[PDB]
Amino acid sequence: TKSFTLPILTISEMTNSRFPIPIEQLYTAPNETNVVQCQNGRCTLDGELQGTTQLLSSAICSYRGRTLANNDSWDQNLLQLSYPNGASYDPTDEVPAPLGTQDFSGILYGVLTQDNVTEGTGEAKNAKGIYISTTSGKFTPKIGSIGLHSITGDVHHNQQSRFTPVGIAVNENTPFKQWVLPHYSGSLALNTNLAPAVAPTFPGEQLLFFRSRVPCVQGLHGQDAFIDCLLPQEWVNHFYQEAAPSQTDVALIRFVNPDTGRTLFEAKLHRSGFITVSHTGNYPLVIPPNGHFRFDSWVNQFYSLAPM
Amino acid sequence: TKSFTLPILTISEMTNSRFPIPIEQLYTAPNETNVVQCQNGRCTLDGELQGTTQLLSSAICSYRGRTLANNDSWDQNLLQLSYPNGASYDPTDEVPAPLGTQDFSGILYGVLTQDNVTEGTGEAKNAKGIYISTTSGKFTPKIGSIGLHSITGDVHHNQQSRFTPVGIAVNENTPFKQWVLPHYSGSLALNTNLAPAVAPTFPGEQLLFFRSRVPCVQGLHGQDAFIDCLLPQEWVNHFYQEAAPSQTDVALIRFVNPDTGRTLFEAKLHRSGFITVSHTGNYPLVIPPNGHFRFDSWVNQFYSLAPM
Repeated sequence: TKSFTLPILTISEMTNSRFPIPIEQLYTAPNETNVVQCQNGRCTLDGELQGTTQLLSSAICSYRGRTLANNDSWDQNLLQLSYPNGASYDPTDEVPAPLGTQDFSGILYGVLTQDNVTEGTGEAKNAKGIYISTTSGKFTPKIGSIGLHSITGDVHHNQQSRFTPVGIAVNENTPFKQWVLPHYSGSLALNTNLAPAVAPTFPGEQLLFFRSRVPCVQGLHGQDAFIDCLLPQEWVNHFYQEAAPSQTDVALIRFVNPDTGRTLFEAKLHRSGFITVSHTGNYPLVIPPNGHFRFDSWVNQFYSLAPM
Repeated sequence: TKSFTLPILTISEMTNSRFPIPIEQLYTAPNETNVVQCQNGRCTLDGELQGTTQLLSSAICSYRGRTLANNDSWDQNLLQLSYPNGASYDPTDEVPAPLGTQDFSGILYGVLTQDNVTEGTGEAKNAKGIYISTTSGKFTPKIGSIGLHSITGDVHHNQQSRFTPVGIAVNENTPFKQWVLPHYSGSLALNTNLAPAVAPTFPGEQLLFFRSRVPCVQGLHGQDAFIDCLLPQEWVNHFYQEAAPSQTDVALIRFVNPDTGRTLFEAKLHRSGFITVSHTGNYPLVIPPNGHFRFDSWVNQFYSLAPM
């Protein structure tokens, strides 16, 4: 059997699998009312991608397609989504939405670029500041269309356009809810083909998250906007490449200080692609910057982790 | 000895190592007057990062630091840099510039985000559209500071800030020159610690590039802006992880169709981290979307490739 492995990376050498920014922290907390069911960054340990997960961090929360004028004060345009190649999106694919589609509720902010303009048009005149809100009835990426609310710049009708994500935004009636999935089909249909929700099931355990601060371009004054993922993008890509057979349901892993060899904590890496630790309460881990994970062994369902 | 390998990735499954966007094409061209000496996406086959190369595509052309008011006409603020991971930047570090610094001459466009603002401040009011020009006298990232030119938004003095790249720009006196390295110390000092320039040394050979179209927010009307890299970011990260010893100075690689194994063409993968092919002239390669490179064997500098 091909041996299971992890890449050797410090946490600042990891990318959030739900937004194209580096990991900053490890964080554990109880689920309490959150249904932890993100659709990006989902991969089994033997290499099966799930949800809307694909391999490129530069495609997470990125969209492209053709703009269409829309008679609405919020979504002045729609984006008719296309694959990177240029073909129209196919809603019959067995996925929740185009791969990389945002998997949090609220407003995604970024920049739309369109047909290039002459230099004399002015500075950054082919850059449009855009809000993509999931509370809009026009957010229907599974059907092949999303709504664009423009803030700066004139969005041209019927031009091949790219959206580059920058951060999130909170306005007066649209909170940022990272654990509330969008309705990928709007009100036409419920979500389909979802990666499963995850939770600790062993006494005393909590999920462990790879945590980043996402830029927030409106609202959340004096507050941190966090985006938490279950696997860094580098682990998704590693498991996809390696496709090592999963020998049990749980891979025992440990986070070590490479200088002293000390185990800072051990953790369960579940075969469906998430981590639990033995802890009770909200806890941003205090860990040395050079620490990294190592794979120990495949364990059974009744392994009791050392408290951390 | 650990065997050298390449990741199993199609070209649309890889990221440009000089700008955070997916690869779109393979492209070969003669060097003619270009000094091909990019500093991002530089890595030896045995895993030694060079130039300004680091591991995260989400850090390429990204900057972070503290803003400082400036009385220049072009740059209303400077950004006092750190490393993209947040580690303090010392100009005495043995690098050309902070890792991920842009390695093309011209204008980089993106969005600065700063301290979060109240909802009532307005839409995208913590998003500033920025030009970072390498021809500005304040582009001195090696010294620890770059100039920020405001287009949209009010850049705040003395705030911790993040710059997210979106594309490039061409104004009336600043062309986009992807093979002219910036002066990382401006006119104050010469460039240091550079990864070497590369060129075909064998008869009938040209460099093979991984090519993307970069968004252009001003200028280049009717034209596509291209950014060409020597190695995909995923190859950089793979060589860094594997650190397989290079048995000779040249690895023979084959671009194959994985279904059957038929070789479409062969190429030389050089020890310092670049590819050559046997071709004369500018040529965007025609390749099936499912093809990928595969390591064949170690050869020398005088292996004669089949023309392609």
